[PDB]
Amino acid sequence: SGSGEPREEAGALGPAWDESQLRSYSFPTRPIPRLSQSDPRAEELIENEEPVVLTDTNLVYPALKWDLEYLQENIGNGDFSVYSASTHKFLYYDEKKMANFQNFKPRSNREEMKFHEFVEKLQDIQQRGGEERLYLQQTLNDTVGRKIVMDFLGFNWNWINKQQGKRGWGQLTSNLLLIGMEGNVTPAHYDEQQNFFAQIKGYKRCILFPPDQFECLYPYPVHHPCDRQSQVDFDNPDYERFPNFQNVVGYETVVGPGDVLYIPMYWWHHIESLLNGGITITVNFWYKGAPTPKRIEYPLKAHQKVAIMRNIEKMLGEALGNPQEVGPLLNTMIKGRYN
Amino acid sequence: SGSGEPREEAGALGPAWDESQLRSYSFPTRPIPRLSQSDPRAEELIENEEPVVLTDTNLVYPALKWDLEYLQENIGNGDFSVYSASTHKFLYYDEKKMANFQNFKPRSNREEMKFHEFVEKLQDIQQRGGEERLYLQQTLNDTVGRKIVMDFLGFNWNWINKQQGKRGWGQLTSNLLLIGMEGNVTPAHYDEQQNFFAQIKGYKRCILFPPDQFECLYPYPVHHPCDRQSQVDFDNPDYERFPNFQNVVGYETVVGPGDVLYIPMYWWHHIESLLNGGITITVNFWYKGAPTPKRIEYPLKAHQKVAIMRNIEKMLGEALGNPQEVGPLLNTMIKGRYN
Ligand SMILES: CN(C)NC(=O)CCC(=O)O
Ligand SMILES: CN(C)NC(=O)CCC(=O)O
Ligand SMILES: [Zn+2]
Ligand SMILES: [Zn+2]
Repeated sequence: SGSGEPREEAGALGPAWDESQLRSYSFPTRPIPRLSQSDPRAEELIENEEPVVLTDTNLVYPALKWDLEYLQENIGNGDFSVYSASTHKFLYYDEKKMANFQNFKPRSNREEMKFHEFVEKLQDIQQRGGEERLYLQQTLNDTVGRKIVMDFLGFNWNWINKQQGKRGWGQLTSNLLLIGMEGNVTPAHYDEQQNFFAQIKGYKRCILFPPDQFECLYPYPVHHPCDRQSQVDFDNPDYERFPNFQNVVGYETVVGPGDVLYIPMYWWHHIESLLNGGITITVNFWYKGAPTPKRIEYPLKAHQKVAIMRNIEKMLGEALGNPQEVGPLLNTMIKGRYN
Repeated sequence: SGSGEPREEAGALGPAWDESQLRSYSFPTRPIPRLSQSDPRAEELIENEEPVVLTDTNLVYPALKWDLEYLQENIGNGDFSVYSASTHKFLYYDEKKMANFQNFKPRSNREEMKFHEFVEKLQDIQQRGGEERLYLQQTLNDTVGRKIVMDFLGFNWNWINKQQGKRGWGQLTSNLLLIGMEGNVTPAHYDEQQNFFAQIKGYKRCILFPPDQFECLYPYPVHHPCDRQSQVDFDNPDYERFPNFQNVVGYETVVGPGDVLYIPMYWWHHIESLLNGGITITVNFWYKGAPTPKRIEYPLKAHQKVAIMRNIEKMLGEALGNPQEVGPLLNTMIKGRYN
């Protein structure tokens, strides 16, 4: 199923989106349940760290009116982080980690600019028929226009705050504002925080994979710049290197204006902006997860095992004095002994 | 080379031992240097944690006179740990670790007895032509006959103590008394302590492999009862499972009455009692190695890397709550990511 049968906009405006807009992949997916926030099922899902789309939080209600003209006019003047890509797949690398891998070259460069500048480039490419794609990802801080700040004050903080309280998560780390061109893709990867993905303008197709599918997704070495990202190219999966990618099953859904997707921590997610569907705008909120209990309980959850693996890689890297030696030692350790 | 050309006993008593007495193996070996304790080269070797045979310490001079009759008469009455084997290869397992692996069966059982009892069994088998082989391994404590205690007091403690002092090792953990039948084999493995192997009666062929040959020797999982032992059968090496066993190079030597073999910590050693060479007697002394420095220094030594691997296996086993899950997690961790 996945996104399944497209929702119909009220007033007979027709199907919000349709199939030809989604990209094609090798794996099967099932739908993430779209529920009402009042629905006890949703709170259960969140409590159990399973994804769910909430259709009625009103979380970013004030922002549903945002668009580029509005944002330009009222977002004020400040530098916005903007990324560029040669193709539809945006490549993110952690700059602090580049020292560890010399044979790494940036394929998706960051550029700091002013909203009007980013808007100019966007409009320009549209007219100039450029190959290029752009993505604006900027954390929001109190430097924004008065109107935007008022809009922010209008968010349903009461609801997001209650969620944080009930589940015992840590304080709200931050929120990021995301504006991207249609067809843009943020390749599968996972975060270690609990995320609330609130859609504002346009539709984004969100594909999630649970933590227990770690074997099928082949993340980069922890010391690699692309740590937490899948090495597998969903457009041309290499089965010889990533054999278990053939056993992967995603959870799929398409979020639109007013929807909030709870992405549990450690859950893989692949996100794409619908083809020919125009510009997209999202505001993502995230919380550090609740801290681990004193005496752990078995069976362990899959994400704890993932945490365990991450930790061994980090320590091994620190102990040897080089991250490059991690793989060789681990192989020496496994070969003919555990495999 | 290895043992090379057999030493000649004084008074033209002829060759102490000869080739037909050594077992046949697939790998090449070179000789461990036999030096005088006065030789500065020996102290250098020991300082550098490289094996060496000292021909003149007089370490167990008083014991050179030991034999079974003498030991029976004077060793007093106490229980001695004695192991039995179906074949020439003695199998040692760590009993505390058996809970972790159910599909493990003892193939070399321990039996507590009295010296005269062990001597009886030995003599009996000799007459009865038994298939069986026996090995007496007992730590020595002040329960021994007065004569034996006097003999002990006669050891060149001054020399062994000076060795311990100069090198910064910890206190002498203990010493073990080893009496075995000719042809007996203690399969390759390593200890984490610094050992001084002092030969008393008979000849033992000692084959050592440095720590850096860990990949070629394939030790059992740390949680396995046979932890620290090579999984490879030197009599029938399985190259499909242990491919790098074909790259293994040992250091060889045959120790006789009066010789002391320094076996550095973490160094693999394979020890056999010469065929048809009669009974063997050895006293092994060991020290915990010097403690690790505050700020480590790179490059790391091979034994530190081995220590690192051991530690990761232990921790992983404790973290998961089962030692059986170690291998699966490590594979998940390596596959398509580091290999
Ligand atoms: C932080 N994470 C949940 N958020 C994302 O990955 C957003 C990616 C995007 O929407 O393109
Ligand atoms: C403790 N280790 C050095 N000693 C041994 O392995 C003795 C084995 C034996 O000589 O059979
Ligand atoms: Zn993410
Ligand atoms: Zn040993």
